[PDB]
Amino acid sequence: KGTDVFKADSASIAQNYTIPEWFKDAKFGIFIHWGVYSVPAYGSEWYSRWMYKEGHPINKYHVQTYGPLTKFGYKDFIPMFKAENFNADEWLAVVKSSGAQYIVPVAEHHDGFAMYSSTFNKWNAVDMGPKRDIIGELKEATKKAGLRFGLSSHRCENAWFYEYGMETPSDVQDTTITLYGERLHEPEGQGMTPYCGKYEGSNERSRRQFLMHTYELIDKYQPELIWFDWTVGKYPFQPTFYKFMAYYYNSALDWNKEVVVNTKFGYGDNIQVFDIERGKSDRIREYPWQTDTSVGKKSWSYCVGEENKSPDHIIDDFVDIVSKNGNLLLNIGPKADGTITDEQKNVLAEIGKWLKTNGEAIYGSRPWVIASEGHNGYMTDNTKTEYTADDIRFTTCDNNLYAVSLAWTDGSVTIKSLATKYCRNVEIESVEMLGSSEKIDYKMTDEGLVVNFPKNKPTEYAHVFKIKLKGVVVSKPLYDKVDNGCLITVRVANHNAEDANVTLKSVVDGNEVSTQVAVKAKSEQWVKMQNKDVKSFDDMSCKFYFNDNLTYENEF
Ligand SMILES: [Ca+2]
Repeated sequence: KGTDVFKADSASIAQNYTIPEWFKDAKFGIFIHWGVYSVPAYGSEWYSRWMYKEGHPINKYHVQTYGPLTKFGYKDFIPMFKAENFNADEWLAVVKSSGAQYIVPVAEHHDGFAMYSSTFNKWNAVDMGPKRDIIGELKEATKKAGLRFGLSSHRCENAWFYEYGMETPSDVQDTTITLYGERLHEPEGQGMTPYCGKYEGSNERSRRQFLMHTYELIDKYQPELIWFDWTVGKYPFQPTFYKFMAYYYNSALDWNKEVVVNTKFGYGDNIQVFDIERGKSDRIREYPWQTDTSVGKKSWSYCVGEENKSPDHIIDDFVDIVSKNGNLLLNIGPKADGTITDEQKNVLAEIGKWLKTNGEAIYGSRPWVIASEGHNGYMTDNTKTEYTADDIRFTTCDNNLYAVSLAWTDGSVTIKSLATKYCRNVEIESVEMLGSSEKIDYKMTDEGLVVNFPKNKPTEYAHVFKIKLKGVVVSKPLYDKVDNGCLITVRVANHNAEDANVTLKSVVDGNEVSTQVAVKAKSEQWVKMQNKDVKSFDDMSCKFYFNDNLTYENEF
């Protein structure tokens, strides 16, 4: 007791918190959406909300399949949630087989039902349904498997999730049933915004219970990561959430473990790990981030008739995410009895076999100077576009450069990011394809590093060239509009064994800014510059120089 480095405010957290290296090193986790919503097997965690909305397809489905809302409520699925085939060790063997490094079971979704040993919430999996501590058994299994344990909380939305049950006859109108939460209106605001309009989305009781909920998860299971759904960022909840963050980060100091909080918006990108959709951006993000997707094409939780995705598209996206400083949190949805389907076991096993061969380029890597090259919205056709071998993503680790082609070719590729205009004194020492015993034939040209693919595929899906090089490389510059000027961003990598001095020069509309940078041996860094007196960002004339060699000019 006594540890109080962190106070429940933003400036205190930012003063003392750093995103841990294990998260950056890990890259890949498995999300497991499993709960009472698995029983109807409709494929929606929002079953509990829409079943009470008169006329909604789920409402109509429920009334015919299970009965009127006054006789069969969401709570009445819970006795059926027996989980006769749940086995935590079996789950962890599937997770471990994927090559993932952490696991994120759902500790509590929006529906009010705790999947763990809760003291205040009598709607829990120890007392009801499975009659076991699902989260506790998964924590023990994860320790034995040698992975890191996280979990997700979606309880904040329980404050309003059952609001439609008050508008039509149903058991939600019996306000003594606490599973159904505060029955408030959903907060206003579209998408990821802290604005809530005239409905706060929480109240005093739900805020206090959120602290009881997160405190007991922290105290009982000491998770290394806690993921939260989107409404914890609405303005009225932020004081409560900062109290949670301080308690979690202070506890973690005592545990001698560094921890991660995920949120979708509302909090600084340095005091937590953003969990965000993948943009259209090719850019490397400065801070580590996470993005989530399901193995199922249709759903996250289990539904009959699910069509699962192919390992190829998942792996291609995974590599793209990793090249841009992201982690992939990939979801499986077990059946209500606790069985992970053969199809999803197979997808995870294929990813794991890919990582067995190619993981050197993934685990522990960091973004290079630039994440991607190659050709890769509103199309009024089905174009059937796929990646080609010329679509390349980059990572670096231990001064090695990994160039990952997202498809195969019988010919060659030319790595354009190693074109001579980006390079000073670059010499290639070796090139190999991970998993290949064949010697790679390659040649440096002015246009880049030409690399001939070997004869046999070591793996499907994506193919890694490991490149050992010396020299200094700069990325192509990025331009961002600032008032009366422009911000220029590059990354520089010194692959030499000795420190290097580099000069960058941005000449925009005749205004010249220069910076000299000492880049430590076998290291890389962001460099930002700013040109002034730019009348028009769209009409600007731009030249960028790397040690007085022209790297870029907006020629077209
Ligand atoms: Ca591919």
